[PDB]
Amino acid sequence: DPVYVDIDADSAFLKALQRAYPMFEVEPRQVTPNDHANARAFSHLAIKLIEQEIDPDSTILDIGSAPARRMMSDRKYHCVCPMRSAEDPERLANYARKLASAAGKVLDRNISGKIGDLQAVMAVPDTETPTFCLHTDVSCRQRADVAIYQDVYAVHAPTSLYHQAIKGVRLAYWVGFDTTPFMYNAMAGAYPSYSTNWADEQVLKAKNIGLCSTDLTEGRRGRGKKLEPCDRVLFSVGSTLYPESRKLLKSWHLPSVFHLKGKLSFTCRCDTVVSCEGYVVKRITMSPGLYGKTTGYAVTHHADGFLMCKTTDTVDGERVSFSVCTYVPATICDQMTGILATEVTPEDAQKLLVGLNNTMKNYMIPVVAQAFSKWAKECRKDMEDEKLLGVRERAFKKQKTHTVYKRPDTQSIQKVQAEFD
Amino acid sequence: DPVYVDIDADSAFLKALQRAYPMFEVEPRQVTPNDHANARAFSHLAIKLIEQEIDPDSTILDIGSAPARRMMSDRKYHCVCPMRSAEDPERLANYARKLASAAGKVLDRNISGKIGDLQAVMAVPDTETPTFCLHTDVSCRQRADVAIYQDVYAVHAPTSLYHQAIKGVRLAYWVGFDTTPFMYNAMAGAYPSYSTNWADEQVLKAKNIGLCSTDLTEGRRGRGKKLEPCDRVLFSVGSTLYPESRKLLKSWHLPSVFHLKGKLSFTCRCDTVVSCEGYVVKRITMSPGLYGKTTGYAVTHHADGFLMCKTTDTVDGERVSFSVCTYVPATICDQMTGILATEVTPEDAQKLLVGLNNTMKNYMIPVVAQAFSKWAKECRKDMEDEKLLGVRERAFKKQKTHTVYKRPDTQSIQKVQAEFD
Amino acid sequence: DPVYVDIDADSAFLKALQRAYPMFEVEPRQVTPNDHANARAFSHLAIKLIEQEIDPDSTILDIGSAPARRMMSDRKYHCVCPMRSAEDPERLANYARKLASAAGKVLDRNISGKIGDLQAVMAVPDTETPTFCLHTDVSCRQRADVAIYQDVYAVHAPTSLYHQAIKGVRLAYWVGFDTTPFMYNAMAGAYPSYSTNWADEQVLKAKNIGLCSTDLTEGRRGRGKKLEPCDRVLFSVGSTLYPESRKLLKSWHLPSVFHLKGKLSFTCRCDTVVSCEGYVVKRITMSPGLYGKTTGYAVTHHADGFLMCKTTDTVDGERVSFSVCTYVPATICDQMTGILATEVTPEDAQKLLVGLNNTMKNYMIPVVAQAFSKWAKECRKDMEDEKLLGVRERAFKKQKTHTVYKRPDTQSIQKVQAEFD
Ligand SMILES: Nc1ncnc2c1ncn2[C@H]1[C@H](O)[C@H](O)[C@@H](CCO)[C@H]1F
Ligand SMILES: Nc1ncnc2c1ncn2[C@H]1[C@H](O)[C@H](O)[C@@H](CCO)[C@H]1F
Ligand SMILES: Nc1ncnc2c1ncn2[C@H]1[C@H](O)[C@H](O)[C@@H](CCO)[C@H]1F
Ligand SMILES: [Zn+2]
Ligand SMILES: [Zn+2]
Ligand SMILES: [Zn+2]
Repeated sequence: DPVYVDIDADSAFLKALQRAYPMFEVEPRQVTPNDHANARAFSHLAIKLIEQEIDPDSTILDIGSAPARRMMSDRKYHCVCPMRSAEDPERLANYARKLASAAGKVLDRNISGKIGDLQAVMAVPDTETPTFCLHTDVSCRQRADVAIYQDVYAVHAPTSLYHQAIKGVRLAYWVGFDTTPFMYNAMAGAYPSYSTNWADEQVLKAKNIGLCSTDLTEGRRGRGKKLEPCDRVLFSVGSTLYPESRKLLKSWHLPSVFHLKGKLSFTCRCDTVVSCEGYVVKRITMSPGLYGKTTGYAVTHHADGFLMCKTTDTVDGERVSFSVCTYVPATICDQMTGILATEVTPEDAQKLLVGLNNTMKNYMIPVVAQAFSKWAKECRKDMEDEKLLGVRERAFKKQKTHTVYKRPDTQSIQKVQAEFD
Repeated sequence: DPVYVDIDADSAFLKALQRAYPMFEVEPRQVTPNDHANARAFSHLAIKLIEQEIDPDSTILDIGSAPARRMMSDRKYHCVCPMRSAEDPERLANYARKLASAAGKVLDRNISGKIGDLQAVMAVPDTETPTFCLHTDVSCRQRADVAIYQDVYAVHAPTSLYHQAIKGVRLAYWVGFDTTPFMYNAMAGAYPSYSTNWADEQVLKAKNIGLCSTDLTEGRRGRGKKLEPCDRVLFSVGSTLYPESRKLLKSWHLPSVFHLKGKLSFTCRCDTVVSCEGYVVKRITMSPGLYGKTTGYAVTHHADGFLMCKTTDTVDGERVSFSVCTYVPATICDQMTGILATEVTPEDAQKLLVGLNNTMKNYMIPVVAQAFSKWAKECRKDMEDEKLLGVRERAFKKQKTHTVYKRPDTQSIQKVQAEFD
Repeated sequence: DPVYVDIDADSAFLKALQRAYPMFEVEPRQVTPNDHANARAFSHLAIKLIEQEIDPDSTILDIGSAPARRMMSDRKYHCVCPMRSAEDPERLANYARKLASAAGKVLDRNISGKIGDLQAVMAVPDTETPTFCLHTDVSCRQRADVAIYQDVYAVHAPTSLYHQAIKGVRLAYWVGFDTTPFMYNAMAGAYPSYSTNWADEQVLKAKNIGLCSTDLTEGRRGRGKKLEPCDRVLFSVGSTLYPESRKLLKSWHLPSVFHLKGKLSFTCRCDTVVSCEGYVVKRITMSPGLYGKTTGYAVTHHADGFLMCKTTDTVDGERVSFSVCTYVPATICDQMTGILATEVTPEDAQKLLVGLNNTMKNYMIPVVAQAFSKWAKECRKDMEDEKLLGVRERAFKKQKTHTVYKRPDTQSIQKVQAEFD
């Protein structure tokens, strides 16, 4: 009955897992000293929840899979395993090793069939076996009714979803990182509960962000003028590095209702079912035919505080300014309500935050204090420039905005595309 | 005997549930981590109350129903299920699945008849079966005596009620959100006990309201003049989005006595039986014949504090002012009586509110403090401009009103339409 | 033996109920969450007292009755049920259903006779059956000796009483609200122990009275001169609305002795037997013949404090002043004796009242404090303008009066009509 996860006994993330999954029993059982082990415990319970809420005796597609994970299970998967990354060959060899190491020791599974299918694929590399193939997502012809995505970021969501819509798939799941920081178009950020930092390529030589490296210098006295976000972004999960693109990340921020109308037509809905400090599980349902109208709005609910603030740093010796975003626990946000009524200095806020705090990591405190200090001043400036009801005075002047703060129990709303052809 | 609801064990809404339903035993039994789970516990007890106060062996219509909810019951429903929203095909598929999954396992119900009726409707899509149809509310011809509305907002109340009265229906129920904030014509608002925020479309790019998103900017130096509420409004319940219209929302704020006089004539009454921090249950009775006179007044009783105040914000860079409304618990209102005798500053009120408060959510405190501070000053200004009894001095000057505060144990009264033809 | 009433266990009105009815033992038994449930508990024991003090084997008329209340009793009633209100058909339908639901289950009653009488009335709608009719109070010809009025406000008392005087009735009862506030000609008022507020029609758009609604505004720079009470008044009991007229309310404030002399002559007396914070029971005795002389004075005894004060408010943007009346508990009045010796400001009075107070509802405190502060100043002004014994100095000047305060153990006396022809 209890589910064993690879976390230390006295870890504060266990209660977060409890609140996120209040239908399983969780017990810590540490084996290896993995430095990014919190993500595995979430993706570990996510698949169990999906299987516990899916109908039995159904065929399940798997886009970009590792077949060793789906070998000791009891459902009929079909693994789509192309060779496009440098880390695939050892995955295939590992699958082969564990297939050979249980030839007759385990018989409750379909090991013999899997071995035969793998040998058939090795023989002719164009066959479509029940449980394995060497195609991409838009070329596999194995018909099914369920599709699952796990840490898949390099596919374009509309085209991918449309290419399983025409194959009898009526339900899809997507587990991954929150897409919200890239809808706000920030330059760098962190997911401090999973030891993950991401940064744009043009700020890799900064000084005081979570992913950078600089040098010592004395200061020289010897065109650009445009410092704006670009497509290429670098992710660091623990010590593992992943390059990503902004367009494909943004393409998965789907509205509540949309239409896929090419040759065959479908009406699709997107809902968020599980959310934990950066990880989200999204369920998508599809049905043929053009049903009612679409608005084009995407909504995000905030259970914790979300901050995005301006900061000044030194990149390769040159002083510049750009935006950084982060997550803040709800308890600290609730306990900071009284102080933010007045105007406070960044160092006083820093001392107060250190006094209250460990609940949050210490390397993010100095920027949170500055964001709070700048927010409290803009609130006061808004309060002292009262206007009249229902009238605008006008060319009209615009004001400064250096902080965006989303408190818990609030919602963000953005305009996106809803008509895909 | 105890009713099991999907809420956490230590939830403060439980005692409010008892205060609202003092005829059932309530026990918390958490299953899923739903972020808007408080609505289900209210709509869950409401149906039991309706059934426990309705005569047995009666046929019940259901406008805009989900047949899966009324499958394991023991009363004769008739579900009107048109296909007008994108989420209807999944409801029909789920109904089919739960009908097929209990073919012979359960026999206490009318499962065989329901399956046969569904197959008959699938055969000819114009039939009128005892328990199911594919018609609109004004086109179904199944005669009955009771009608129920659940979270129905897109119908015009007089026409819908008139098309139900000519079919033998003498009693109707309506469960939903309070219509009072739209009678005051507010711009945005919240229902903080159910994690719901609503806003007008023209203020979606604000900064500090509960449903908005903005950007960072420096400030540019580069017609409108009319900022007034419009028809289209957006609702967010947890993370689910609903577009609504102001006219159809206001159409359900019915007076105590009204007349429906077309070809046949009816006299109708409207009464409120259950109210809980935003949810209301309304009972409507109808009788043939034009009986006595009508006044045209609608009355709302306040068990908790209601506030509507002016505020200044920045929308898309431009500084503007508009009105926001909210609900306040009764205990805080009672404990703030002494302080409001004198003139107080917003920050002192903020600190006092933080000291007393969690009972209320923290993101609404700063606007409540400002509303209280502005109300206390207008009271003092009224006290120092004493007039004479029974005489008006006159063109007459109007005064400023920036806050409307309805304390508990008070009533609001509005003028509405009472003659419908 | 115990009388079960629908109130919460820990309610302060219970001890007042015992103080008012020290011949019954009362136990609270909550079933429904009625928001105006206190008046039902008073009207419930009122009928018990009336029946326990009336001779057995007597016929009782019932003016404007609901026959469902008098169905499971053991005395011979005769219900006068005209069809003048929009809520009467539902009462008749409920009576029919309750008669049909006990055809043979209960036989201790006269159910068969009642059913037969109802069927006979439905057959010919001019018959006069022992227990039912479709006439008014001045058209029923069923002779009796006792009449009862319950929450009847739309009849003119002299004509009504005369039309049962000529029919052998020698004793009548009247249960309802206190008529005293309308003899003082106030503009608005409250009955805070029963969650009831009433207002004149010309002040429905005020701001801080208990029954009003206003809007937000900025203030414009753009005949009347007469703001006086009018006939039409609106009552709100919980959330139920009732319109009444001032004349018919005042007509029930009867003197201690009066004469009804038309064709036959009668001498009548009026006495108050039960009084509780706004609800009164009046007993009227009638006798043939013109007996001794009349004075024409009506007296009211105050067991609690009664206040009437001037106040300044804003109606539809215009600043005006008018009078408001209310009831105050005796304990607070007794504990305020020491403070009122000197001249006090409204702020100090408000703070003291909050300190002593919950015993009284918080929304009425600010006007009570102002009334006390204004009364204390007029007392001192009277004290410092001493006159000579038995001499008036005179045209004579009039002084200001802004507060009327009737302390407990005092009596009000008014001049009314006593000769009715
Ligand atoms: N067009 C594609 N169709 C299917 N799978 C694809 C595609 N491109 C890359 N992949 C896989 C890669 O081989 C990685 O292994 C997987 C990363 C998840 O862990 C996944 F991204
Ligand atoms: N004119 C209509 N007559 C009957 N039902 C209608 C109508 N319009 C929409 N609906 C239904 C929709 O299909 C949604 O499912 C229901 C929402 C409640 O949950 C309900 F609104
Ligand atoms: N002239 C009348 N003679 C007798 N009854 C009358 C008369 N006018 C109205 N009524 C009744 C109405 O029908 C309401 O039901 C009753 C309200 C008390 O609850 C009562 F007011
Ligand atoms: Zn394949
Ligand atoms: Zn139908
Ligand atoms: Zn009669």
